[PDB]
Amino acid sequence: HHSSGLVPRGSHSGHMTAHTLPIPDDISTINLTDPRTYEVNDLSEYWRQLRTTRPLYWHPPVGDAPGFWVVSRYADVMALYKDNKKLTSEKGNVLVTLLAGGDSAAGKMLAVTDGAMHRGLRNVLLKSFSPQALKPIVDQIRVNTTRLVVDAARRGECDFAADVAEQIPLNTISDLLGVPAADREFLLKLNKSALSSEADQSATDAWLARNEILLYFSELVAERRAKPTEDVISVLANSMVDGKPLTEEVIVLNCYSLILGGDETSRLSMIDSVQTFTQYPDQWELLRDGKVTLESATEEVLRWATPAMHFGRRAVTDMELHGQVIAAGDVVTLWNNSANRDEEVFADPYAFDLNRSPNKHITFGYGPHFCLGAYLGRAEVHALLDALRTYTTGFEITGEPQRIHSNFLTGLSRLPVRIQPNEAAIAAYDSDNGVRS
Ligand code: HEM
Repeated sequence: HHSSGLVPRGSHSGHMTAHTLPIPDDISTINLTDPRTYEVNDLSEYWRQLRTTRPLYWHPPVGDAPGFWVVSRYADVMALYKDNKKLTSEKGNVLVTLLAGGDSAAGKMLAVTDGAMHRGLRNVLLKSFSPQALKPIVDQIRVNTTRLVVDAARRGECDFAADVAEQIPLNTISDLLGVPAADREFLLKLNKSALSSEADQSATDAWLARNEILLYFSELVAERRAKPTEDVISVLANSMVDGKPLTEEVIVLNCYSLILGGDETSRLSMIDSVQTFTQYPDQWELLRDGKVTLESATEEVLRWATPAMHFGRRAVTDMELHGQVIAAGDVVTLWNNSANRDEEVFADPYAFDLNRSPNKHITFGYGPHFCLGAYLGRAEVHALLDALRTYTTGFEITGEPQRIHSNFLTGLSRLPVRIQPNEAAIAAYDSDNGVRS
């Protein structure tokens, strides 16, 4: 097929804002560094061509940027994530930094640090991220998510992104950091301008906002040194690693990295689930009516959404893969989106199947840098699915969804929907007789 429908033909809604996308088959015509590529193409045939004929692919130089390896198979993606000896994240872990020749947070922030410092940081954070420790946070995810979904169902017409998804990950992360309730709005506005969101003034506002967030975290550090708590900021502030306390910069940058890593990806996954349910209403029905577990459904939403399309590395030494040499210094990119559609691992990979088993998707990565927040990411999706299945009977697209613009992340920033409330469920929620969520 030359083209594909953006909106599946079986969709229950969204048909009035459907558009077709080309399905490119000529590898040479695709520039992976261009964010527009991901919005103007259905890359399904492209990734299949790479997996089957060029599993290690040298993407050419674009502009002043170097070429880079593209790794498309699940087995190879998994194998390369595992190796932080011959590969490093210390020159950046995504295209923008990799192609720039580095990341100024290298050696300090988890995602761009390897060796003893990386293990030391992960080690200091282990207790904080245990399911036992995260129980109060998970409890509050349920309460918060239920409240948002109920309120949205009550109103009918909303933007699922702004009215539900936006208002969950930063609260989760704020709980985790120990950010006071009073500062969460304050923090929310900074985070929004710190990511893009466009021009000169937008780029200027982004770096200013990031700088203000680090300053604020620096203030909380100073408080937690004077008066320790059990939150992540305190843990980082009061820890030592290999005989030394962490520098102010290291603590603040890793606090921030929880927002960087957890906020947008969690939102994108949740937003994706709603669009996907309108596209595959049979799957929605299975979820709503209790015919698949939340656990199984959560994993398939994660595999389907794969919001972080790629992560990358740089070769420390020469390595061989597929009868080819990756040279010391070469950029290497690992495509999770392709891995999560690899038919060699996932039967019928373009089938959205809530009861999919097995489902060892690679949405959270693998190896030493495996997503620090994976348990929380899953809990947010799990809580959303539970809220949707309990308090709504269904929902429809009521306007055109808007894509984010990235060569790294993929998904929606806006999703206009009308939600059909489960009236009986909401009545019991509202009832004055002692049961909420
Ligand atoms: C569905 C949502 C999420 C997705 C798709 C996602 C994806 C990923 C992936 C693929 C990695 C590995 C990066 C690499 O190898 O370079 C990663 C790392 C990381 N994630 Fe997530 N993540 C999610 C949620 C979260 C949340 C909620 C948090 C915060 C609590 C978080 C914090 C981090 C941190 C700090 C790292 C770096 C860990 C390290 O380098 O050792 N993530 N994430």
